[PDB]
Amino acid sequence: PLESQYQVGPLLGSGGFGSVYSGIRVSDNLPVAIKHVEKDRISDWGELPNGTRVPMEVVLLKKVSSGFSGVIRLLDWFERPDSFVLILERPEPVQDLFDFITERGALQEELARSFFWQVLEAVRHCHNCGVLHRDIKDENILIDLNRGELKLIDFGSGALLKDTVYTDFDGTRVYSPPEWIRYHRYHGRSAAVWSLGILLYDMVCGDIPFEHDEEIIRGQVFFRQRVSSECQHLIRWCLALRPSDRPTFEEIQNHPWMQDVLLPQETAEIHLH
Ligand SMILES: Nc1ncc(-c2ccc3n[nH]c(-c4cnc5ccccc5c4)c3c2)s1
Repeated sequence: PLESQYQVGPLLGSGGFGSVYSGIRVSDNLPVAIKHVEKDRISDWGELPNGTRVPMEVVLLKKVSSGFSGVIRLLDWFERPDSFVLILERPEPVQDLFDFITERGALQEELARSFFWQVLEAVRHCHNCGVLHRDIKDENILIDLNRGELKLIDFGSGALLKDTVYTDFDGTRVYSPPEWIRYHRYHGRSAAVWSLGILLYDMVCGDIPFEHDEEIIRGQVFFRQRVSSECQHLIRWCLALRPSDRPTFEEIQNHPWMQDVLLPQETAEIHLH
């Protein structure tokens, strides 16, 4: 079933997310990525319309799979005796945002604006479709270098979006908000906005702002690179200590620092080609 349809290539990487291989769809040569997840490592299960018991990750990906290219598309999946296999699209050439920032150091504001805008559009898309990622960070964002388009990956820490409190969290700690650190409680939207502030700081400073719990709780942001005041203000706003003081997605995208964003294609021509 999986054997003849996909020709398997090298290992792209592995972690809490599982093991992901480069691959090619045999019928039409399409570039793909092939992700294996062991059943024993999955603590979070869900259910399709079908009533079939799958990993929540699969539920979340199917709910967001549509014309929109800001989220990695699930092309197919398969169950095996001890694992699930996911076939995802693979842009070529591609690089993850963590590697891209490591190579360049801090990004120019114009490039950070375009990237961040695209992450925002993509997270809004997820929220629209009832999905909360819960692990927004540079390693979970791929750059299609030709088109200048970003894609969210790794929905393995995600959840159905809801308006009531969350008391579980298995995403990345240094991107998690102070209310989680202190009370093991958070709400979806406001926690997401906090991770987005961490991500934006990361883009423009070349590194995340907080390491330890106490830095997160104190929430004092020091800028290690030259960053415009508008951007500093947006960042500080997203990282407000009280959840209710954080901006909505609308307020972020109406922020003065976010005006006049480049198109993705313009972004590739100026900064990636
Ligand atoms: N940790 C991960 N979970 C899913 C991942 C994933 C999913 C779909 C992908 N399409 N293309 C890639 C990918 C990612 N990183 C690369 C790094 C170098 C070269 C090619 C790459 C392709 C995907 C990775 S990575």
